[PDB]
Amino acid sequence: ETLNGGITDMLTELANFEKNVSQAIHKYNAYRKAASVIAKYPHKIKSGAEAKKLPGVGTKIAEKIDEFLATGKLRKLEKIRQDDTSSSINFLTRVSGIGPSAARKFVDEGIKTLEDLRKNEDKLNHHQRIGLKYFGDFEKRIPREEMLQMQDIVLNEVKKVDSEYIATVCGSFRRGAESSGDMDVLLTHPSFTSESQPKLLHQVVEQLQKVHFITDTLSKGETKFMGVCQLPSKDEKEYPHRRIDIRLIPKDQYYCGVLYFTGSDIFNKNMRAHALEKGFTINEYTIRPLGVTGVAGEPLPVDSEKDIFDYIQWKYREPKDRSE
DNA sequence: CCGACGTCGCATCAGC
DNA sequence: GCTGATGCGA
DNA sequence: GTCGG
Ligand SMILES: Cc1cn([C@H]2C[C@H](O)[C@@H](COP(=O)(O)NP(=O)(O)OP(=O)(O)O)O2)c(=O)[nH]c1=O
Ligand SMILES: [Mg+2]
Ligand SMILES: [Mg+2]
Ligand code: NA
Ligand code: NA
Repeated sequence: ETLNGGITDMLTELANFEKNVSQAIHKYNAYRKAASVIAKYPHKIKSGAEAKKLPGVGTKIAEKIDEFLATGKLRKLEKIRQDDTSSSINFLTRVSGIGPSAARKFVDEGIKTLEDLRKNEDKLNHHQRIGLKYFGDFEKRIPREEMLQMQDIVLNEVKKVDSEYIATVCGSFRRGAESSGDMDVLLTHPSFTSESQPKLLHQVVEQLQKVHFITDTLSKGETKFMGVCQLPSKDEKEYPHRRIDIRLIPKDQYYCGVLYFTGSDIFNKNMRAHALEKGFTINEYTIRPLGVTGVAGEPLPVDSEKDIFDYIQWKYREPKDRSE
C-alpha cells in the first residue's frame, strides 16, 4: 500500500520541481520512474543500497533515500519548499494551460497565486481562463457511477446525430476502474478512412453542446476535441465540471486507437515489446510486419481489438486485466 | 563518455 | 498574410 | 537522473 510512502512522496515532489521549475523533463521522468518501481516494491526499504537494485534507482536517489531514512527529510527539498519564487512557479503549473514557461513569466511579474490570476484575466489565454475557473473541479476524480451516466449521454447523443457512428469510452473507465481522471471518447464513422468531412467531429460536439452536456472548449480541430462537460443537476448539489476528450479516428485505424487509448501505459508497451519480438511493430495507428531487413511492411487490416492479438501470438485480454 | 529519454494535435507566437 | 517554431496536455 | 551502447 503506502509501504514506502515517505520515499515515493519525496521523489514525486522532486519530480515536479524538475519539470515545473528546473524545466528538466527527463529528470522529471527519471524521478517518477524511480518512485513507480519503489511504489510496487513489497518491502519497507532499509537503505539506499537496497533500493538501488531496482531499475530506475541510481546513485543519487539511493543517496537521497539514505538521507531521508536518517533524518526524515531532504535538506534540498526543504529548502526549495520554502523558496517563494520556486514554490509559486511549481504551484501555478497546477492550472491547466499554465505550463513551466507561463508559470515562470507570471511569477516574474509578481503573479503568484490563484487570486493574482483572478485579477489578471487579460494576461490569460482562453485555455488558461478555463483552467483557472475549474481549478478545483479539474483536480477531482470521477466516480465510476458518474462516468456511466456520462457514457449514457454521449452514446445516446452520438447515435442521435448519426446511427452509423461508432463511439467507445476508453481509458481507465474501459479498464473497469472505480474512478477516472477524465473521459476519453474515441469516435469513428464508416465514411472516414486514411485515404478519405471536418463536420464528423463538429456535428457531434455541437449536439453535446445543444443538450448542455459540453460546457466549454479548450481546443477543437478537425480530428481532436478537448473540452469540459457536466452532468445535469439531479434540487441537488451540482456535479463538478469534468474534462472530456473526443477523438475522431479513421475506421481502419480505430481499433489500434481503442487498444492504445485503453492502456494502461505499462500494459501496452509490454504488448508492443512482445509484438516486435515477433516482427510486428505496434503504434497508435497501425500494426506492421518487419522484414528480415528491419524495414517495415505496409500496415495490416484491423477490424476488432482481438485482430491485433491474433496477428501477434496473444490471446485476447479483457480491458479489466490490463494494468500490466 | 555521452546521447536518449515518446509522441503529436491544436493554439498561439515569432519571423519574414 | 504565410510558414515554421514553441508551449501545452495527455 | 538513470541507463546503456
Ligand atoms: C495520451 C496517451 C495515452 N496512453 C494510454 C494509457 C492510458 O491508460 C490511456 C488513456 O490516457 P489517460 O486518460 O492519459 N490515462 P487514463 O485514462 O488510463 O487514466 P485516467 O483515469 O484518465 O487518469 O491511453 C498512452 O499510452 N500514451 C499517451 O500519450
Ligand atoms: Mg483518461
Ligand atoms: Mg486522457
Ligand atoms: Na541501479
Ligand atoms: Na498546468
